[PDB]
Amino acid sequence: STGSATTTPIDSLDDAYITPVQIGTPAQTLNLDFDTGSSDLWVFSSETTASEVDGQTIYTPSKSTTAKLLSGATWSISYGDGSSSSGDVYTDTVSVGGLTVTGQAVESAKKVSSSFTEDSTIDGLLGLAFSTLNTVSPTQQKTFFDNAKASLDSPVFTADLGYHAPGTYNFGFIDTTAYTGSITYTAVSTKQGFWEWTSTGYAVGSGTFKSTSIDGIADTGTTLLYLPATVVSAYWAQVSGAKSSSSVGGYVFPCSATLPSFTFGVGSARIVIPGDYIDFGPISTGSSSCFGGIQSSAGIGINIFGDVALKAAFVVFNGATTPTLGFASK
Repeated sequence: STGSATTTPIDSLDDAYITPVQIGTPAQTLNLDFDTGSSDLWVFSSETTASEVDGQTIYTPSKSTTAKLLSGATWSISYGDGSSSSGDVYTDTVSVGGLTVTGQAVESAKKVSSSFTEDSTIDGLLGLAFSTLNTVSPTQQKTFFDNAKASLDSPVFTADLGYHAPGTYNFGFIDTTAYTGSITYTAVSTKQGFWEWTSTGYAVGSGTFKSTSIDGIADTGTTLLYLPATVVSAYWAQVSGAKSSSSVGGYVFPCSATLPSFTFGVGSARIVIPGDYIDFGPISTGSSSCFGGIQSSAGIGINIFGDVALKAAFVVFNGATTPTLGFASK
């Protein structure tokens, strides 16, 4: 089997992407944030504290003839940005772009943190990291991909995120029309539960490529590109007036600037992030200070190839017995 679904930016900055997901019988369609940096499929629901729901579409398990309470199971998750959610668990039928999994753990939120409430466009998350990170207790649950894998034509999914435009998540096949040139595959460590890999270096603008190993994660659920402070300083030094602002929380730059591109290595291949992808606009409405899309990972404890990087590529998440990641230009 295969599946194919369009993923759409939630706003004009590509802060996140939402993908429609069918849950239950009859189908209830919720718009979920596909997150290769976590492993829980959780939703706003009829069980979510009412004051914490503000515009989201909710899953109502009592209206699904295929929903079953997973007795005794609870979940609780905290994300790198300080947001969180928790609740109980149902199993139900879940379909993405025509690909159906029966008995998928659907984690129903009883509580969500303010950042989730405040984002009316995101009805929940669909985790696509390794199932070892799943938070359900006392019986850990599998991701949608893990459950689908054996049925897929090939044990892969691909992320093709758009810049200020829709893109695509495919399951079970590689669309050879969706990228240019060849796909370069690189090794993955699953030791921390992430799609963790090592970039071979970087360049800033038309500058020379610096060969240096950068361990990090391919994370569709993180907006920005978080890299070592040395790398990030080298980038922003090429933008007149750019500076790190402790008050704002990262590098800012004059909105009048033209940003250089940023290249990252994948083996001997190179992915070029155009400068415009690195612009996250005014820090506050009407400001002439703009927020940068490349930020330091210092104090995160891990480098993160988030949407800024991934949307410059066609990305293969290969869930074969030995997982790998592939990147192509597009």
